[PDB]
Amino acid sequence: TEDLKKSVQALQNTLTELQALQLQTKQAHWNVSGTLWYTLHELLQDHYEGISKFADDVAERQLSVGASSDGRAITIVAASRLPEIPGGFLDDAQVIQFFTYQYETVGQRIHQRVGDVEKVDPTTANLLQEVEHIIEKYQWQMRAFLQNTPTDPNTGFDINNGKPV
Amino acid sequence: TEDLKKSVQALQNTLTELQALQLQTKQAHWNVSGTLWYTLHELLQDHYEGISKFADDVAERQLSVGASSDGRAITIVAASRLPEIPGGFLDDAQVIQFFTYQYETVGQRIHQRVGDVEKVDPTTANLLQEVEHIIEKYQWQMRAFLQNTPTDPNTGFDINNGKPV
Amino acid sequence: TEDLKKSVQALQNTLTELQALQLQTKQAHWNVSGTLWYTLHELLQDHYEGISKFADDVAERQLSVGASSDGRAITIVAASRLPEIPGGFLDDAQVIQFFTYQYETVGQRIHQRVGDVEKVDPTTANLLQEVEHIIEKYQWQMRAFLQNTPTDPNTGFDINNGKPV
Amino acid sequence: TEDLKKSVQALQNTLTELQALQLQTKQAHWNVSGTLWYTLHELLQDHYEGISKFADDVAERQLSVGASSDGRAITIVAASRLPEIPGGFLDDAQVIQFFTYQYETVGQRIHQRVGDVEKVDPTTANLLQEVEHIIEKYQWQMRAFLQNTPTDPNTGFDINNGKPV
Amino acid sequence: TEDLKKSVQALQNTLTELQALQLQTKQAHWNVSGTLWYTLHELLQDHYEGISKFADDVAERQLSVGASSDGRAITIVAASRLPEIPGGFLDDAQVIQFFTYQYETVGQRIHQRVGDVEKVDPTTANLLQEVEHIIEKYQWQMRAFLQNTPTDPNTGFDINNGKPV
Amino acid sequence: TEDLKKSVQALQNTLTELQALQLQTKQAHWNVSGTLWYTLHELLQDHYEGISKFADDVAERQLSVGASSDGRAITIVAASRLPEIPGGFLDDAQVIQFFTYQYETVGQRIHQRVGDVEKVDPTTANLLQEVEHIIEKYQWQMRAFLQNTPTDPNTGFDINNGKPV
Amino acid sequence: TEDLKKSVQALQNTLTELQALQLQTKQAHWNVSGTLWYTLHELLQDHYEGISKFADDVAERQLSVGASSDGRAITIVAASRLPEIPGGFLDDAQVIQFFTYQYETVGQRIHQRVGDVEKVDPTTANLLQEVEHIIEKYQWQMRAFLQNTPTDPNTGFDINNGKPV
Amino acid sequence: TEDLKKSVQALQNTLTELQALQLQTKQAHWNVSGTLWYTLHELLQDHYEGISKFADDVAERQLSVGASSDGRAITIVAASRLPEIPGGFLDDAQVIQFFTYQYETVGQRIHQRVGDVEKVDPTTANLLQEVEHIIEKYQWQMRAFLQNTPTDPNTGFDINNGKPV
Amino acid sequence: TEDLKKSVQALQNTLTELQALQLQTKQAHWNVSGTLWYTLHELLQDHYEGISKFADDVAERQLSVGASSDGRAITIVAASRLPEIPGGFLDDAQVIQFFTYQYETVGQRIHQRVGDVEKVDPTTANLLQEVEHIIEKYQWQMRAFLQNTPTDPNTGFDINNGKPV
Amino acid sequence: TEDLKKSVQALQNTLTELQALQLQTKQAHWNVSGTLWYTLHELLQDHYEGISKFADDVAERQLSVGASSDGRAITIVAASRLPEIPGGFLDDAQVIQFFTYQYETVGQRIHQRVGDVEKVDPTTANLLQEVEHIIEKYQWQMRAFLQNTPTDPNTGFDINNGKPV
Amino acid sequence: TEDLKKSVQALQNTLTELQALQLQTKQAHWNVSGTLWYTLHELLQDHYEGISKFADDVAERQLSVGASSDGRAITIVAASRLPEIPGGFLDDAQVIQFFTYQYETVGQRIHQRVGDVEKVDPTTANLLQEVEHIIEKYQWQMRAFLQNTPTDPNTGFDINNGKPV
Amino acid sequence: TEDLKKSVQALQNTLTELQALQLQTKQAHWNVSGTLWYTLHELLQDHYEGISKFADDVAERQLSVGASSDGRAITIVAASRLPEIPGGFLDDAQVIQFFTYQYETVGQRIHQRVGDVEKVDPTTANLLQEVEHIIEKYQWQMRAFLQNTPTDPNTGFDINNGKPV
Ligand SMILES: [Ca+2]
Ligand SMILES: [Ca+2]
Ligand SMILES: [Ca+2]
Ligand SMILES: [Ca+2]
Ligand SMILES: [Ca+2]
Ligand SMILES: [Ca+2]
Ligand SMILES: [Ca+2]
Ligand SMILES: [Ca+2]
Ligand SMILES: [Ca+2]
Ligand SMILES: [Ca+2]
Ligand SMILES: [Ca+2]
Ligand SMILES: [Ca+2]
Ligand SMILES: [Ca+2]
Ligand SMILES: [Ca+2]
Ligand SMILES: [Ca+2]
Ligand SMILES: [Ca+2]
Ligand SMILES: [Ca+2]
Ligand SMILES: [Ca+2]
Ligand SMILES: [Ca+2]
Ligand SMILES: [Ca+2]
Ligand SMILES: [Ca+2]
Ligand SMILES: [Ca+2]
Ligand SMILES: [Ca+2]
Ligand SMILES: [Ca+2]
Ligand SMILES: [Fe+3]
Ligand SMILES: [Fe+3]
Ligand SMILES: [Fe+3]
Ligand SMILES: [Fe+3]
Ligand SMILES: [Fe+3]
Ligand SMILES: [Fe+3]
Ligand SMILES: [Fe+3]
Ligand SMILES: [Fe+3]
Ligand SMILES: [Fe+3]
Ligand SMILES: [Fe+3]
Ligand SMILES: [Fe+3]
Ligand SMILES: [Fe+3]
Ligand SMILES: [Fe+3]
Ligand SMILES: [Fe+3]
Ligand SMILES: [Fe+3]
Ligand SMILES: [Fe+3]
Ligand SMILES: [Fe+3]
Ligand SMILES: [Fe+3]
Ligand SMILES: [Fe+3]
Ligand SMILES: [Fe+3]
Ligand SMILES: [Fe+3]
Ligand SMILES: [Fe+3]
Ligand SMILES: [Fe+3]
Ligand SMILES: [Fe+3]
Ligand SMILES: [Fe+3]
Ligand SMILES: [Fe+3]
Ligand SMILES: [Fe+3]
Ligand SMILES: [Fe+3]
Ligand SMILES: [Fe+3]
Ligand SMILES: [Fe+3]
Ligand SMILES: [Fe+3]
Ligand SMILES: [Fe+3]
Repeated sequence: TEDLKKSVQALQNTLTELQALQLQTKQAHWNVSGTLWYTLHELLQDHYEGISKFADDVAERQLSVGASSDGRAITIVAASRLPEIPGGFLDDAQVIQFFTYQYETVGQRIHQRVGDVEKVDPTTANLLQEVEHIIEKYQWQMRAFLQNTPTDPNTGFDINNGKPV
Repeated sequence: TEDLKKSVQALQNTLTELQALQLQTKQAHWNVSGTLWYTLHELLQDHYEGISKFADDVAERQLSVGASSDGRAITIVAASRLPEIPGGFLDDAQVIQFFTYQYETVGQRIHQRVGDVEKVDPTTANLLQEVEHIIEKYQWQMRAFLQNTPTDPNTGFDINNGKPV
Repeated sequence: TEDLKKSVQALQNTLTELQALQLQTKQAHWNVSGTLWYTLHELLQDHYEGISKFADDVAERQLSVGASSDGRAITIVAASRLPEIPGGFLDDAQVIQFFTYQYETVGQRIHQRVGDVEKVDPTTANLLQEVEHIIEKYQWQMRAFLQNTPTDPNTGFDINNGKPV
Repeated sequence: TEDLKKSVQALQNTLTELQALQLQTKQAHWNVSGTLWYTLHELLQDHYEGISKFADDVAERQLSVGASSDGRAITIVAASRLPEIPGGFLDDAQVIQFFTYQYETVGQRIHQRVGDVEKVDPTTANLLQEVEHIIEKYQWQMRAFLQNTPTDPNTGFDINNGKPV
Repeated sequence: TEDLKKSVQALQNTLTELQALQLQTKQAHWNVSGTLWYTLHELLQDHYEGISKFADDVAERQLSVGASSDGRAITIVAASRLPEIPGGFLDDAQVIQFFTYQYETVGQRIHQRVGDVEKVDPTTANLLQEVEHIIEKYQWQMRAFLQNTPTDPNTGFDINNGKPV
Repeated sequence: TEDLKKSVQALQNTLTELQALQLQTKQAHWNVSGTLWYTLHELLQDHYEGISKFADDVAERQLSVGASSDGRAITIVAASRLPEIPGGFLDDAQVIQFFTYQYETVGQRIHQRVGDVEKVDPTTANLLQEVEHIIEKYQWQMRAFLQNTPTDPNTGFDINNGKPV
Repeated sequence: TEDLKKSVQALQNTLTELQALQLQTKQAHWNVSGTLWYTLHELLQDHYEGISKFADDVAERQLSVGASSDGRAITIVAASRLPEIPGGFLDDAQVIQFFTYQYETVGQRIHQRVGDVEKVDPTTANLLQEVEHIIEKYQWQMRAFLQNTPTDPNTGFDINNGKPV
Repeated sequence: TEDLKKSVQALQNTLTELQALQLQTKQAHWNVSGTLWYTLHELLQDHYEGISKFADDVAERQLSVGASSDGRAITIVAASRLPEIPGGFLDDAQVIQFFTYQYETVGQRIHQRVGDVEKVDPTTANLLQEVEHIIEKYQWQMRAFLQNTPTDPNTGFDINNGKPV
Repeated sequence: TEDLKKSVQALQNTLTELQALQLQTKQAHWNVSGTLWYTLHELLQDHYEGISKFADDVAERQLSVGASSDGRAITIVAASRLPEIPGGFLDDAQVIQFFTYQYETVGQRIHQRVGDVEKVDPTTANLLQEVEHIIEKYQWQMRAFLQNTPTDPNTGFDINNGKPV
Repeated sequence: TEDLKKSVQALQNTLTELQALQLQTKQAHWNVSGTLWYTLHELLQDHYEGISKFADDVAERQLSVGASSDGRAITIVAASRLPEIPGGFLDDAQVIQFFTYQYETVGQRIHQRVGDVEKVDPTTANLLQEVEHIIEKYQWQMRAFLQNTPTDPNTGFDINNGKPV
Repeated sequence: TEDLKKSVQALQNTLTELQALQLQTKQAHWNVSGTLWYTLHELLQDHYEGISKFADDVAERQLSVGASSDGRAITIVAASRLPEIPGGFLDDAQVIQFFTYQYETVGQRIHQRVGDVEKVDPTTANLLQEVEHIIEKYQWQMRAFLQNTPTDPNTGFDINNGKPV
Repeated sequence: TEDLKKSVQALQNTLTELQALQLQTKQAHWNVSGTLWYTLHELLQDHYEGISKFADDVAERQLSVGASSDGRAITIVAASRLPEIPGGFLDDAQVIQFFTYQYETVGQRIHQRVGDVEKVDPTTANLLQEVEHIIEKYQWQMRAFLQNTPTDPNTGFDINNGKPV
């Protein structure tokens, strides 16, 4: 009977993480500030759209394997497992640092769910692989702002008041 | 100095209410069940899209009058003022009853914010009028399922196991 | 000289009937109530669009055969030949019953106009056949809500307060 | 209790006037004749589309504030308050004169409804302002054919058989 | 064996007439002059597109009933049966007069072909009815510039140097 | 040599099942009757389109691994393994019951084919997982009409003449 | 009472023939081989789309005149009246030969149904004429690959291993 | 008589300010230089499009209330009331500073015009509120590049040669 | 060093002339009056769009050859070389006369710039040829309203109060 | 005065050649037969569209330099200078041979017109270069069917009854 | 540490193979000759687009797992492992033979990479499965030109100068 | 005979340079890092698309003048004449510096080819002018990141670790 239970756990846990990212990307989209604010405003809206699409796919896969989906605000708050994004005006370097970490953590967790369910539910595993793909792409897109190169360490001093990020 | 403060209060309070409706319409979209489940699945997705558009407009009007916007999950939970939507599978008659009440309550509250800010911030008042317009349309769209007519009281007995809703 | 006169009579009579259906479908679209209100709201808007397209085609065919077209409100009222749709909130079962009858009556009348003009004006007859096609499709779409089947008479008791429609 | 009553009166009266304009613009579209017939055929179809959109918005605002909407042909005829458009072939100069007057009269009446309801129903007032905007634009578009200029009074003699319009 | 022969004759004769109209509408589109030049430039391009579509449909119906289609320039010139459009700059009133006559003549000829083939080839008759429909609409669109009305004979004096057309 | 043979068997068996569903969804689309007829008409057309897309993908994957694809009507009839849909007018409750069962059975069979071929042909397994995903979504969409909830068992009595489905 | 019976017979017989062509064109689309395989792959997909559209129109015309439509696989097999398309890889010359014959036979049969029903049901006759039009166009499109010309008999030897087709 | 005069003054003054912004945003779009040049190139083109749309709406509202609109270059130069944008290559930090100030000043002036005309011309007031909305959004979009945050003052030193902006 | 200088002079001079035409076409679009007002309203908006596109292309070609572009309002006023368009309501005949002259003058000037730069900067010459093409097309489109024909001198008396233009 | 005369001669001569190609490509499109009939049907429709676009551009450039354009059928026949395309069914190899020659001849003639007018009318020369570009591309597209390669002379024996083309 | 190393090796090796196919399909697209040149021109452009899409996806998956991507021309040349496509004009039969082999070889190599990485990186394995799917489809599309059938071996003699391919 | 030879040399040399830029822009798109990585990612994709379009146009112009086109990877490597882009992660300042130089060099070389061929092949010269236009625009778009202004030298210190670029 832990067939359905394992699939549900992986889908529901991924759903809540995506919804948390939905609210955080949108929050950063509105409030990000600094040299890169508009670049990140646009980039975060793209991430928001991709995350939102997969949140709907994950929720409906849960209904498809026969379980209701819990997307309520109390459930997002109850099932954090990750830091909250600060309120107020948000600096561009802070947004980059925040999602570099958040996307990496979410991607790692999905990666393990994939292995957990691939035996009993390869079609769910397939969907979670597609979520992992996009979250890891988004992680790269945040990582690349500070990626070291042969000619420049890209410390971020220029977007962080002269101090490395 | 309560110029900005009055506008911010009206915008932020509306923003949180819209985000609460975002999560509730999406929750009902996934989990609604019964004779009208597909009708409501489609209708709730339309509401979700309209609510989501105005949530972004409200948040950016707040940035435009010079204040950050708080769209975090903890803030949605902290600033409820309305019932939560039940978890689990949701009956069509329950969804109709829930949003008939929720949209009416949200619309009434926006209606009062409009009067509060129209003197100091008519452009914000204009945006909140547009939000009120759509929320009240959505209220009608839920109300109409049970609207009494000369030939039929439309008690809802047929979607509520033989009992009036 | 009754060449033009026969064509004009068939086109003008069809034009007025289409315009009457335009106003009735739109009236039902706004005011329909009950379990099927949203289903019928959507369906009636589709009918409205198809009826409106053919009303313009019929009027311009009348101009093309050399006669002015009378689409005035007084002419719609003067040339009824069919019941009026009730005012006020309209029950879903009442809307279905109303258009099941109205579309059947309009279709039968167009069907006879086709035979009347096919000899002297086959191109007008061709247009009226296309109108008959769509009106008869719409009749089916209303009829199907109450169509008897081997497993269920579909009396409509569920959308008509427990009583067969 | 005259809250709803004042809003309903303003919405319903505007709805009937828009529907009257719907039928008149379409009638003029089919039957207009003369040098400017095609120019006006195209222009009147644009007006028809804008008027039709606002007729639906007005009717659904009426449902949104809790009242049924009366869009029946008998109601258009009963609630005239304006001249009827002539039947038969219509001269271009006659169409221009007719709508120059009709749009001005309708716009003035909406303008007063706006003031009547802005206190109790600013969101309805907002919609009626948008209707007033388009009707007054359309009035200009008809007025401009005969607008006096420094170099030419534009009497219309050229579209009215040598006589000023 | 005169089954195919009757269909071919009707299709080929219609094809050549459409191709003649193709070249004449395009010629008038480029060279028309006067007050209505731009109105007619646009209108004639619309006619050109509709005529061109039916020319392809007629030619392929001929291939479908098993005969090659002759759309060569020498065949258009050889099979005139109608006046040629003048070269040089063309006055707006001259273009209106020309196509009022040409479309009427072409429409009458198609009308008779329809009756000739409807017994042996109703599907070809159906296509020729659709051609007749559009040609007669185009005739109206040219006729309407000079259509007499109760208030104005619309003699065309204003587009023809003070003289009735 | 049973590499190709195992892949072919899984692809061909899935192809025939999809084609059977193609014809059954289309049959139900035309003939469904009752309160939910239009809801199901629309929903079944969506299913038809998704099933049709995957039928083409499955057939071309079979050609891609080097085998011809058998999509003939005799093969659909020969390779049933599932009930036939009744002829005649079909009740809405009967359609829901029929596809709830059919989609579940087809999904289970695809699920096992996935495991059978994932070792020798993971790319075919990947395609069959995508088919399983959509069939299981469609199963949910039919299941949800009768899904039990805390407030309502949703027996279907209202769409099945007073009797539970 | 043989009014409905004659229309039903013509519509149902045409429906089954179209559905048979649906499956055969799709089968040929997947499996066709040789020099012209890709040309025919594309062409057959176009035919498939046109045939599929008319199959839906025919089925819904049957519902519109008040009869259920039988589109089940057993009915396609039971009501053959035409050869089956071979299974396995299909040569380009074989596909051309097959549909040249099949489309001609189907077109001839529809042609007679048109005459049978035109008196009692001209609107159905109109639809069947449109089906005949497209089937006869498709016949030409297959015929043209082997059409004799003054300079070349087009025997097909080049697509049929040196032997005339 | 100062009804029209007050509306005209508010519309014309807004029109000239929008046209001045049109030319300045386009000038900055072409000539902006530095780290943010491409970000601002894109952003300024978006502003240009929104400003251009409202310039046309304002001018046509002026025609709609019965007055000609003055959009000539001499009038833009004559009615400055704001600094001119420098010629030559423009630094990104200079563009941000320039429009942060310009949009704030224009927004404040429109805000007062709204109050001036809302009594006599609420529909004009409504349009000017929509202009104020977009100008204030654009002000935020320029302001955000230098917005102070808890972790970073965003002095702009990085886009202004090491010196705070 | 007069390589860049010759290209810059030709590009900048063309840019200013296009921007002057931008403002003049838009001014005429809003204020044109008389029989042809709507025809010219539409035509002038098309010209405005084409002129605006080439203004951006010319400005960016200037940046591409390494020089900043001066599109400021003071520069348009300073670099007139052509008459200003009158303010106030503008008669249709006056607009036609104005742009007939203005487009001819601008086209002639561009024509000479092309020859000046074709040796040192053929790619700039290529762009200026494309500008010349469109300006000369627009000149024709204004010229054609008064173009003499064999049957009618088209004096414009009908759009100019009985007097030749 | 031979400025205009040289431009007119080059434009008019090109216009007539394009119109001749219009009719010939369309004739070949309908009547082409053989193995490549459908390939050429599609390709010739693409050529037809490109040729038709440039025919309109050439004619309007003629109006733009101040001369009427002669696109009449008699002028196409009078100004041949090239062979006529045969009537009747046309073999694929014959169509390829025909346009290989025709496009080469037309391209060579345009090429010389370009040099003739480039001094006095570089903008016309620019347009004729664009026509030459497309005609020479089309020549390649016909040439390539018989282009010799290291491994195959591509004699065309397979599309020409065993004989080299 | 060979986690990343195994994924990188599989992604980079696939990337280089796709880029090699990009250049080869484009080369064949331009230079292919013979009876099938246009068929292959079109087909190869479709392959080019699909290959190009997956090349970008593979490169960005490499960035997503934390490694730079090497898409330089020297790397394509250095990492051949497959024959080069001949220069000069290319015969249709040669292109078919070339890609039949090349796509098969590339597909086999991707197939093995999938198994190599599926344990440590199932999301990368998922992407490589999608690449394998399209490459194997393209292989079929080239294979089908010479696929043996019961009625015809399809030796290719007709596209290869009388000799089997 | 050096007619074709001069055109071929100019086209082929331009083709190879464009293909080299294709691979370099795509390489920079994937691997660029630092503050401007996303700005350049987007900008480089736009350049890639424009370069790719002109590469196809240049190759097909070569086929149109009768010569095969060499777009093979070995030819790109053999015909360098320009530096290679570094492998590995690429800093934003390095990408800007690289393409500022590369686009300038390519543009200068095309500029000379234009003069070389304009006499014998003005249509090829026309195409190469269009390539020069876009390459020089792209050069500006890279140059502008470091363009000196009156208020800021834009040394790039902020994107290059504190050191001028
Ligand atoms: Ca770093
Ligand atoms: Ca910062
Ligand atoms: Ca009730
Ligand atoms: Ca229920
Ligand atoms: Ca019943
Ligand atoms: Ca009811
Ligand atoms: Ca006047
Ligand atoms: Ca008149
Ligand atoms: Ca008259
Ligand atoms: Ca005239
Ligand atoms: Ca149940
Ligand atoms: Ca039922
Ligand atoms: Ca033959
Ligand atoms: Ca063969
Ligand atoms: Ca700051
Ligand atoms: Ca700077
Ligand atoms: Ca004149
Ligand atoms: Ca005038
Ligand atoms: Ca050869
Ligand atoms: Ca042949
Ligand atoms: Ca073979
Ligand atoms: Ca060959
Ligand atoms: Ca610098
Ligand atoms: Ca850097
Ligand atoms: Fe959903
Ligand atoms: Fe999988
Ligand atoms: Fe936003
Ligand atoms: Fe307001
Ligand atoms: Fe508003
Ligand atoms: Fe508004
Ligand atoms: Fe119309
Ligand atoms: Fe007919
Ligand atoms: Fe018909
Ligand atoms: Fe028809
Ligand atoms: Fe509506
Ligand atoms: Fe308001
Ligand atoms: Fe065609
Ligand atoms: Fe018929
Ligand atoms: Fe397919
Ligand atoms: Fe997989
Ligand atoms: Fe259907
Ligand atoms: Fe008929
Ligand atoms: Fe405008
Ligand atoms: Fe307002
Ligand atoms: Fe630009
Ligand atoms: Fe040039
Ligand atoms: Fe044109
Ligand atoms: Fe040139
Ligand atoms: Fe050019
Ligand atoms: Fe060009
Ligand atoms: Fe990319
Ligand atoms: Fe997988
Ligand atoms: Fe997958
Ligand atoms: Fe997938
Ligand atoms: Fe290409
Ligand atoms: Fe040139």
